[PDB]
Amino acid sequence: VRIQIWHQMIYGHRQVLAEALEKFEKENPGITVQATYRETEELRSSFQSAAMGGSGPELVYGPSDQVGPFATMGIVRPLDEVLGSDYFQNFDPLAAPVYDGKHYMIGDAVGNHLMLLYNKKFITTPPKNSQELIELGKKMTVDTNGDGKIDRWGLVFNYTEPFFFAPFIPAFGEAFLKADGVTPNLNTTALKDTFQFILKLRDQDKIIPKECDYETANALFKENKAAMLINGDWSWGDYQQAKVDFGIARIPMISETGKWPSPLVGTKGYSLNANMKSEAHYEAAVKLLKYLTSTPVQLLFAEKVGVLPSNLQARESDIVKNNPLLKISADIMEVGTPMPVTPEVRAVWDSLRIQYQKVLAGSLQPQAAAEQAQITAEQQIRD
Ligand SMILES: OC[C@H]1O[C@H](O[C@H]2[C@H](O)[C@@H](O)[C@@H](O[C@H]3[C@H](O)[C@@H](O)[C@@H](O)O[C@@H]3CO)O[C@@H]2CO)[C@H](O)[C@@H](O)[C@@H]1O
Ligand SMILES: [Pt+2]
Ligand SMILES: [Pt+2]
Ligand SMILES: [Pt+2]
Ligand SMILES: [Pt+2]
Ligand SMILES: [Pt+2]
Repeated sequence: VRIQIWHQMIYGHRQVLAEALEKFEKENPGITVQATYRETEELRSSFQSAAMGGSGPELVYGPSDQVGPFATMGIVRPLDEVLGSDYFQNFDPLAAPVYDGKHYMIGDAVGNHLMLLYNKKFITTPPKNSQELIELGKKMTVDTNGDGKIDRWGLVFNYTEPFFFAPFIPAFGEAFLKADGVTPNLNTTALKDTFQFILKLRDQDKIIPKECDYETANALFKENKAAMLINGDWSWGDYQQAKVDFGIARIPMISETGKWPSPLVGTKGYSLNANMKSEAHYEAAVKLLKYLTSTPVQLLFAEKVGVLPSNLQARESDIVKNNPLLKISADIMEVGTPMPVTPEVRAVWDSLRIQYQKVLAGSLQPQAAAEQAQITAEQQIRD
């Protein structure tokens, strides 16, 4: 039997997946696995389309907020009866977020959180607040030839993508989701102020590039052309392989409010397709799911890309205890908030991306964009 896993794992993590899958096939004659990478957004939409069309991979792996849409569309299986209740108590609850009273996902790590990264070639002591961040960022933005072309940037990040400006929203005021976990809270001063804060970094302080997608920020940091970066724990392994001597820190506190930007903390994990071609495909998928969440595989990731296992006993390993990032990483997660997973969050992300793209393109003022983010999110939820 040949089964499939579709995932959104970055280079360093999918290298580890390949090693784990090679061992799985060696230990399970009769089962082979086809893995397919899709970027996070395309993974969600392509899994939804394939599974609604009656097909799709046996296993799908991605961020925990895909639980809401996948579960409400009936395209993934509840895992409680598959794995048993005693299974889930062995993991950090952040790795198995509950939705509608059931477990639809089990993650192999905990984190998925954004932070400040800094290149120790340039910075030894990271900024602790936004005023320091801007002052240092200006000193670290340099045009060697005085030709208007910037050679090194003070700060880079994928600031068009809503995940990357989400931490600032609660530091400027209200969270972007109300307490009920389903009502958008986007027509707020906090979102307007977040929009304006990043516009100021780009256009007034001029410490971030005018165009900076994920790969551009990634390359600039690897190439010693960005002193500071905002990125997630999924990126640690690839900067280590690229021989960047980096430190990590909280995204700096907003000076005007005294509040730490709050990263979303959660997991990326496995779900089982409601569609299974046969009993043999299902049994093989369950075997693979148990293997890829087993402590030997979690510690392989912990060893090679430096992330925190979801299994609680696995955290007693020397691999975890001796990782110099994990203590500061815990201090970063301490001011985070849990990733919401209800389907309403999907409407929030999609509305935020549409509106901030228009702001950054210069056609919509920040206040109007926050107002229309709320209206559009509510309409998408109604639909
Ligand atoms: O911006 C809205 C978007 O936010 C969330 O997506 C983030 C993922 O949760 C997060 O893991 C990260 O994705 C990275 C992958 O984990 C990594 O393997 C590699 O592929 O780089 C990715 C970043 O480029 O960042 C994304 C945001 O880009 C949320 O889960 C989404 O549902 C939401 O649409
Ligand atoms: Pt939806
Ligand atoms: Pt659907
Ligand atoms: Pt401070
Ligand atoms: Pt927490
Ligand atoms: Pt929905």
